[PDB]
Amino acid sequence: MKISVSKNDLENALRYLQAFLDKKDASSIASHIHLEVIKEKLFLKASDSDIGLKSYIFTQSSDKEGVGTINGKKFLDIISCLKDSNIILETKDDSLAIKQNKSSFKLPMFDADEFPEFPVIDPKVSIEVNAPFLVDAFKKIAPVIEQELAGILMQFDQKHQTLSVVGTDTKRLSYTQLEKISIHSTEEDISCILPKRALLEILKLFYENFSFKSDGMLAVIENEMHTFFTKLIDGNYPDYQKILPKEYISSFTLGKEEFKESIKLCSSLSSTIKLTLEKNNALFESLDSEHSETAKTSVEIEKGLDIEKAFHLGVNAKFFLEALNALGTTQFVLRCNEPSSPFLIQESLDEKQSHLNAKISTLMMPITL
Amino acid sequence: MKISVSKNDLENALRYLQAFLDKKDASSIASHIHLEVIKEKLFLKASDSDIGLKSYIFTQSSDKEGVGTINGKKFLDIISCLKDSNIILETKDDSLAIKQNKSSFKLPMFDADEFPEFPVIDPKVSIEVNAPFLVDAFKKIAPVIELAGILMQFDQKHQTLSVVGTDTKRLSYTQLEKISIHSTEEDISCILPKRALLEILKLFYENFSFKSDGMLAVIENEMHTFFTKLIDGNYPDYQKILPKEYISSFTLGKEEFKESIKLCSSLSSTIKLTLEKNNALFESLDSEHSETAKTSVEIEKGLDIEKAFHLGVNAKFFLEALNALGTTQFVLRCNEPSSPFLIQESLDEKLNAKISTLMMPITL
Ligand SMILES: O=C1Nc2ccc(Cl)cc2C1=O
Repeated sequence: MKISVSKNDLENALRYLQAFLDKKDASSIASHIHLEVIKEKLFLKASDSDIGLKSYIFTQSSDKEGVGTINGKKFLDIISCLKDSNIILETKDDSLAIKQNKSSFKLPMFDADEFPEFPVIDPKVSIEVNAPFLVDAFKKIAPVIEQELAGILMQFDQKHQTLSVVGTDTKRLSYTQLEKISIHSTEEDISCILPKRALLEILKLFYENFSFKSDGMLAVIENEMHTFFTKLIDGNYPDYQKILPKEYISSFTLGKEEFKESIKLCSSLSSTIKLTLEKNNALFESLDSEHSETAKTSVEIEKGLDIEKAFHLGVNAKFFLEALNALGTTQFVLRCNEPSSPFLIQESLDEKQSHLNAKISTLMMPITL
Repeated sequence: MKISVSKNDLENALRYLQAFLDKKDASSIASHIHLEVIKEKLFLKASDSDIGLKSYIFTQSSDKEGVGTINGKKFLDIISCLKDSNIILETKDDSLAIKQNKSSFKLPMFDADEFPEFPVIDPKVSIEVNAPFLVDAFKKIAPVIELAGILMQFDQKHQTLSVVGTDTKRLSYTQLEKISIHSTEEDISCILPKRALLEILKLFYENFSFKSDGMLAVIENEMHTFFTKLIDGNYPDYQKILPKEYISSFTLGKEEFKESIKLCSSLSSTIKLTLEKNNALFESLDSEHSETAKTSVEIEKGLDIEKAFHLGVNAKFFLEALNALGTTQFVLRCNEPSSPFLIQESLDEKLNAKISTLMMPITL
């Protein structure tokens, strides 16, 4: 192998690969990046049986094609320290030479045959995502997922052209339903579970104009510059639809940002808050605070709510905050039944259709008293 | 007690006090700040045997004077979540109420009598510092740190304050001149602990005073008084270590040298410098088998060398010695490759401090 490349492109490509390397054992091939020059491109790839990324960059020149490997951290450490000029990369037997002008590096390669093979799939399901809504869905739901519940659910119904995205731990549950989606599939209904680990990586890599394919065991995401894959978590996600209350007794439209501030404020002294809703006021009190410690605040509700009898509700503070951080609206709807039954946080006008973005609703279990 | 205060002012004061609290045990007074309203001021104080800080802010209203205590962390957590509005602080039993419009809080106070008294000194030495040179010296020497502190040695005769830090493999020092030292002995030496040095960097820039009996340092500006205990006796004479003369002295590019070193130190802790008439060459030294990093830069202004001077140097030490300099060039003063060498500013013989560093080389 012998080529010259741009430093900015090489660097950028290297930063994204870092997260796919087991960097601690530098004597394992799991710490190395796989290189290959075909035609006027350098392909860079880091992977294991479980997750992977393949990228490419273009060459200024390409005297000689071939394969190689290199420690990912070192290679990035060296490249990030260089000037903004061409880097000559060039194999010397079992070593990779890097060169830029007066600077000269040699690094040992491993056997490129040991590098795990980058899988190809026969998709059962495939979509083209040409807007931010899916990654918007991932980003807003991720916080509820603890690393089958250890992942995000993507549920495809071809019949109805809907993709459902759902996360949960024991205590809360966020979902969204992306309607009007061009689902190409070999069944009418199929469910993939992406690990949290992969979810996070997807957020760093993709936004819109990518394809998502799966064969029911691996997912492969792809755009012009990248191909990423992950193993799926085998199993059955619980039926989320079963858990949702059928109807809600009460439905309150409230100030997102006033509620965040008042919650953050009480939660300075507690993990849980007592919410009191009245006609024209909301009251927040610290709940599980120590003997002798107390926080209280309130906000005016100018457009009166429909109650006579004042509604009280114990909530976990962080959950409630995170449910409000998943909404794009200035106001939110709180839907409840009994103070000890689950309640729901969702956007103002959540039934309305959105082009660019996902609308996440969160169902939460309250705290007693 | 009972008062109102500006939120920003209070927040600011609480932030500086955080470092003087043991926060892990909320049930100990060490997690608390001492409060006191006298006149139109609120005094806040966090201290122990070892170190302490006392601050004040002005009150917007006063009403009842007295004293109190409060958990510092919880106080800062509460305050930083309020509007910019004025805040009422009012005792109420053995509890402090905090109030801002619709928001109100209560926190338990402890007995203000268990709080250690803030010490006063009969000063053996004292100086007024109306320029940033001292803190500049402190920031520059801190990275290299009896020898667990920074030395301040006052020579009343010569009107000089020497600041010295070392870890046995390198030594950094400055001698600050033309300093109006007031003391009652001839040559006094205070050793400040690292913890104290760090806190000082956060509090003081210029227009403060520094005073010490031979046991505590107290430092004081318009908003604050800080103290720390000194480290007890016998800082080695750094002057004993300095070479008398140096064989070679080379003026060299600081930034070219940093880059070339960072770059080589990607594969090792140590580097082989080679100097020639018109080039400097850098090579990773203790890199693992078959890893290699070389680079070089041109020296347009020829160095006085017949044949190549080789010197093994510790990459991070050499970097921090260059980071401690304020000039675009630096001077490297050398004897034999096996004996210590000196890094200092170009035009070091002369607002700021100029720190020189002496380092032990690496063999082969
Ligand atoms: O997120 C949730 N997980 C649950 C499991 C059982 C019941 Cl009854 C409610 C919930 C939630 O809100």
